[PDB]
Amino acid sequence: GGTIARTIVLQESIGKGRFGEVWRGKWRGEEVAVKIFSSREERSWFREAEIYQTVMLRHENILGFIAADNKDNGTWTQLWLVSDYHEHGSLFDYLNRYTVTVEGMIKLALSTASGLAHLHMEIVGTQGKPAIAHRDLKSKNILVKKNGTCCIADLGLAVRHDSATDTIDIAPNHRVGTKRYMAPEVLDDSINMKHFESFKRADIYAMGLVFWEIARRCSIGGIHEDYQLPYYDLVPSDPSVEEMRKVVCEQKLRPNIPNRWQSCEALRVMAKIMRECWYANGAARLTALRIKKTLSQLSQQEG
Ligand SMILES: COc1cc(Nc2cc(Oc3cc(C)c(C)nc3-c3ccccn3)ccn2)cc(OC)c1OC
Repeated sequence: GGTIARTIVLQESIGKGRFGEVWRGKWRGEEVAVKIFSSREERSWFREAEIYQTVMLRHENILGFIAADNKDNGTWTQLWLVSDYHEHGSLFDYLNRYTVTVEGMIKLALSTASGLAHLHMEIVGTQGKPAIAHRDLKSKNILVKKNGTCCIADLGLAVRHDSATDTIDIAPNHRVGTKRYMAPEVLDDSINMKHFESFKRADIYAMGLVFWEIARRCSIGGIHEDYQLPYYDLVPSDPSVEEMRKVVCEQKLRPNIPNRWQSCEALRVMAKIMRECWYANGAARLTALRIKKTLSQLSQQEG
């Protein structure tokens, strides 16, 4: 019989994502994470399975994928994905619970950037890894490991690019992700989806917002900000595309950068990265690799 789902015991409900539902389970004397889909959610199950099985995808800052499988209880079939389990949960949860040191901030930011750089980067060869854009990067889709570093998850909306033929593997729809984190060009539909760089640039804008969430929680001399989502001060809790568009495209506002961040070199560098992720024109934004290089340079200097 099968070696995966058949041999796993579910222990704890984690919650519902975009599709399916997450659980903590036990496999071969080890805790694992399981995402369970119904039969009518096969398209979303297969697609996430497909992205995670991409050659050369594994990276310390991407969720470690174990397997896709199904399980029959005798009445209905469940479609399963199985991965590493991370006890701390999402970066959103982590930042609500805790403040971080300067070192902690740099580890969380650098690990996020490194994960995104890996997704984004095409690797040549027989084991040819295409460039991959996430399309729904947010603090709730980044997990925090026990070592205080991040890994990116929720790859079901991702798109993959073949540079030789300049083709994307699926036909992309507009505005598929979380409205709050959508780039200006996504919000106003001006994004050119026949230009794969556009998807990478939209991811970068979203990472900038995530960086802002982290920096708020960096505590120096006991001084820090409360946890907030980006645009907490300007839109409703579950904002529409029009509400986001009015703030981000028309009024041209971005999350507020405190002046107390000027007083610290680490926060000064992070603040600069955010601004350079937040330009309305995606072509002006930093790349994930450049951000990784900068934070790696900063990480060396700090400790
Ligand atoms: C204890 O509270 C939380 C724990 C975790 N841990 C966790 C969750 C995971 O979920 C996934 C599992 C699988 C197999 C796949 C394909 N994806 C995910 C996933 C994770 C995040 C976003 C989207 N998909 C994987 C590893 N560790 C997570 C929590 O929230 C996300 C917790 O708080 C509810």
